[PDB]
Amino acid sequence: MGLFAGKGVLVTGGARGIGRAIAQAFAREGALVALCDLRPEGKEVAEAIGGAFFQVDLEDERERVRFVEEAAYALGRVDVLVNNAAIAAPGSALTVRLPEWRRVLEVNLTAPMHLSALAAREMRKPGPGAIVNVASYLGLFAEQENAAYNASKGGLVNLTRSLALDLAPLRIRVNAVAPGFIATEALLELIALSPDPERTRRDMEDLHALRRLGKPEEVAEAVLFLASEKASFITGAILPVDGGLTASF
Amino acid sequence: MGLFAGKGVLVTGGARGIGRAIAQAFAREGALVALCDLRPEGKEVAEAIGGAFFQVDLEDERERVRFVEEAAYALGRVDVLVNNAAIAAPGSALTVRLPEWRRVLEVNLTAPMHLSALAAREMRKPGPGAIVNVASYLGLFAEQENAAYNASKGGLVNLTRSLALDLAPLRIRVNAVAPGFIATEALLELIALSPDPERTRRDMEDLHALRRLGKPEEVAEAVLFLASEKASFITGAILPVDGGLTASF
Amino acid sequence: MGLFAGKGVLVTGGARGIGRAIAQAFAREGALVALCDLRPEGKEVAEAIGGAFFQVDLEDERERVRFVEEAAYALGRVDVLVNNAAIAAPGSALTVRLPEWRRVLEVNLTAPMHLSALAAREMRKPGPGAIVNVASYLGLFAEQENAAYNASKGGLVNLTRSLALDLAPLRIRVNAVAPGFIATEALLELIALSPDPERTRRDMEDLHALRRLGKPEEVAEAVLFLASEKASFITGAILPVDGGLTASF
Amino acid sequence: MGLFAGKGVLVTGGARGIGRAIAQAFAREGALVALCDLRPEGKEVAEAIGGAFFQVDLEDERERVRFVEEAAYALGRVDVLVNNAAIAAPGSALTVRLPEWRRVLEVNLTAPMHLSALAAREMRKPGPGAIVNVASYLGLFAEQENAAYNASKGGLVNLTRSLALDLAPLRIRVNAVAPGFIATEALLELIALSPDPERTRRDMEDLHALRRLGKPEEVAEAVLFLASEKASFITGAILPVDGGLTASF
Repeated sequence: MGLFAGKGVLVTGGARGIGRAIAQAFAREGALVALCDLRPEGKEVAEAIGGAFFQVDLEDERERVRFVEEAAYALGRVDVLVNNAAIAAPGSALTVRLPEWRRVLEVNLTAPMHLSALAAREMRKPGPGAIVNVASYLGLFAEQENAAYNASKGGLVNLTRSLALDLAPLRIRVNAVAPGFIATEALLELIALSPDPERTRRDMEDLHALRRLGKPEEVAEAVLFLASEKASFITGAILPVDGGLTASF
Repeated sequence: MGLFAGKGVLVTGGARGIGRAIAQAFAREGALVALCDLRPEGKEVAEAIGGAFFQVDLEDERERVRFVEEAAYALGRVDVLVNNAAIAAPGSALTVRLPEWRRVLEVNLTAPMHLSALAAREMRKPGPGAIVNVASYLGLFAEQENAAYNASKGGLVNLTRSLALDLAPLRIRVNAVAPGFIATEALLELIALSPDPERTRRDMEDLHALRRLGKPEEVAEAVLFLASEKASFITGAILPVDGGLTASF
Repeated sequence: MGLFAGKGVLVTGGARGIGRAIAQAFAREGALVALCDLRPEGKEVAEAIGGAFFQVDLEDERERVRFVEEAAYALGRVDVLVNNAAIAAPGSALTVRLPEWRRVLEVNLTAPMHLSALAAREMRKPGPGAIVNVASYLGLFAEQENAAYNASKGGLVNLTRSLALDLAPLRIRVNAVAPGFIATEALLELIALSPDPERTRRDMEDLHALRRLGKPEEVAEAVLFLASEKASFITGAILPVDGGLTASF
Repeated sequence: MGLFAGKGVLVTGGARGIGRAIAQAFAREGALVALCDLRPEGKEVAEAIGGAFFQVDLEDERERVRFVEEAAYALGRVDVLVNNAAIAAPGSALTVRLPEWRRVLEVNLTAPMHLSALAAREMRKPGPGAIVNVASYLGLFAEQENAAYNASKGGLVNLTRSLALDLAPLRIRVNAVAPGFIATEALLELIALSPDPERTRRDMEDLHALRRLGKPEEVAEAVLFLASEKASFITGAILPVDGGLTASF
């Protein structure tokens, strides 16, 4: 019935973008998908693929304990966690507000650590488990006026390595993908509202060796590969999905 | 009938180890596999999988032009090249002989560049192409008494990025895998002939988060993934297949 | 006279180890050094070098605003900040407590961001400024049972790049050092309390190409260099001071 | 007297650019400088700083043995080697000619290995020694139509780590600098001969956080630092001198 047939898969930020594409990809391969999101529209994504939805605020450590226990119950097992949900807070260190900074770290860095520990305790039961963290090229490099995101993704990259060492004894592999510019609704809104939308999109495309935006589907393929038993000797790895963006200037 | 159904796939060093496992993996997914090797036993690997064999010395620029022309003829098309063949010359810069050094660079660095140029001209004809270079953790770091291999693999890593930029216009993706310790015949011979074979193997295992050697099969799975259209937005990437080796100390 | 003659230098964690060595190094080159620490013995380090001491808890955002204002007042200018102070919370993601994790992030990642913003506002006045962050090889890799430190140092590395981009317009350079194992009092306490102290120290030494522990003085030399106008075209750099530790396995 | 007072320093490509700036910097700190170059104007650089000149073609293994023996004779000791001389061959893997590629590897990768081995045998005599390799951001990344330079600099970076491990036992430290765009005569000629010279220079400047070209002098400061006893716990390091170029896109 497919590559993830009867496997329990948790996916954060599953309502839109890469998260939705990942939930869809796992369902297509016969996974029992539990997805969470702040946005209530997440309900319709889970309905559409035959999986479970949970309205969660990942900023809240109690809401995170809740999400994993209820998802494990709903699916009957946990085999894969995908930490995909992230927020940003615009500004340099000069301009960013401390409470905004602290919120971005909680969601982007603390929540993935917490959830990996919770999900790991469930993965012990059956055969092997796997965690995939969705970072960004903006974990390996910086852009202007985005300190909180750069810092949190840097942390997420080294947390991926830490979790790989610590959870190998429990037969759990942990890897990350680092996407380039992906044509999600949010990036299309940003381009659309720029002064010269076509010039903006051309400038973004030109940064990639492949001279085009990524598709959420293309990120999900990498995630499926890294969560799969085909990747049985891959742990601690940070895999760019950026059409050549980080190979040049 | 499979993921590489009717595709022409060239594989260097295909007689044993990772190369054999890669040739086998592609054939299993319905590829027309042409494999080359110095070793004449390569004949029996090609017979066994229903592919073409060519006895080639990659040190020779004429033997490399020959291999690609004959393979393209035999298969009728070229879609994927795997640069897997490599040699080493024991010694630091102090102890290595210049002709030995120059030979290692020719095979490990010049040959992959040459072969990528030859195979690329054939990939233009039909739909899209892909190249996968098999490096080593010893391209991103050094070990003692192995200067030629460290240098050539360093070159191979940055050649992978160069080829990704330069061949994107021809709809060709180029990535590398960086294996950890893989239980090939050669590594098992080395362990077996060490004074305390079990102590040697335990020390090698202990360097990896997964506390075991890799299997050639597990490297091939990464190669298939990176050569496949599932990896359609991955180019310029170096993917470790090292069970956590490069994530820790 | 000297290289930092009449310059105001802020140094966190200045009472012992690398911090003390940095405060001493700057003073030796004629700097007005303001150092903070929780430890009251910091007083004797400042007295000894002719600089200012402040007992500060960097966990507290008000105590951080206080430290920079009072230091700027005491010295009459700010030219250099060194973010050296750091804490750990032992444990994997499985075993670490959330409030401990959050505290390590506040001190190791939030405090350096905050302090860089505060010190930057003072650096505007005279000519150019510089910030140096003291990370660790444990920002670029992981060790077992140290998730909070690994994550926070990963963040510190990418924060260094973010600050370099954001503050370059204000003529402020921002770099980090990534030390190997340094023979500070804290590391000597850890060795001393291990079951076989000499076996522990030999194992640590053997991980470095130089087969010895670093000296706090040797880290301070890197910090002075990176804070100096000799480094006038170096910003965004993470400079290992690890005697070859991260060049091999 | 200065920091390199009475020390013998070998510098390749010393006639112009970074090489000249390095030879000048070492002499200023009281070094006995032997510099080589193809260009006979090298004579006037050596005269000007009170050092030795040798007309050498580094492509020739005999001319390299010659250079080290004669320099060691002229200076009476060898303490420091700087591998700075490098060539390029324009073209992708598609477009570059094999003999051109092989020449670039010989000069950029084989010559530095050879010279490091020769100089190391001289460094045994007195106390400690140091080698500094001048790479480029184009050793850690690629640009279009520059395969031979990208590959050779990739090799130079990993050769630096290899030499650091292999030569640490002989009390020899080995590091590299990776410069950004440096305003040498050659880069200024290239800008000057472009259609819109100011637009060309602005685009180059805009790639660096500091939004300006580097000065040869600023690379030389890094080289002196890394060759100096201030860097006594720095070996195997690749230090970018790129005004933040490799920290963003």
